[PDB]
Amino acid sequence: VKDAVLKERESYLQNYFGTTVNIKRQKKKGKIEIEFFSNEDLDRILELLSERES
Amino acid sequence: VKDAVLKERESYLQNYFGTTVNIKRQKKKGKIEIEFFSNEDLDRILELLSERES
Repeated sequence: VKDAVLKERESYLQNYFGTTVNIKRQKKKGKIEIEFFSNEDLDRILELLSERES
Repeated sequence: VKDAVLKERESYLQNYFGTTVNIKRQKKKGKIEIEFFSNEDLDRILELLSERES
């Protein structure tokens, strides 16, 4: 597995919420951190993570 | 705004991907970190963040 595949997704995620996104590739034991500057973005970001549209 | 509203979502997000999730409430300037133990979960988590089902 090459992180480039996930890192190109970082680019899309940043534009998606209009915010900063960082994936930590650490022996597969990492985390994706979606930053937010308001509690409004927070509620929205959690909404995508929930995918309630489905 | 009370973090309890977002923190109850932390509980749901953890069950959603079957992984550990942490929101950092820091003056609205925080981040949601979705942890993953495989690159498979990583690809899946990014998929929800993209909400391509919509």
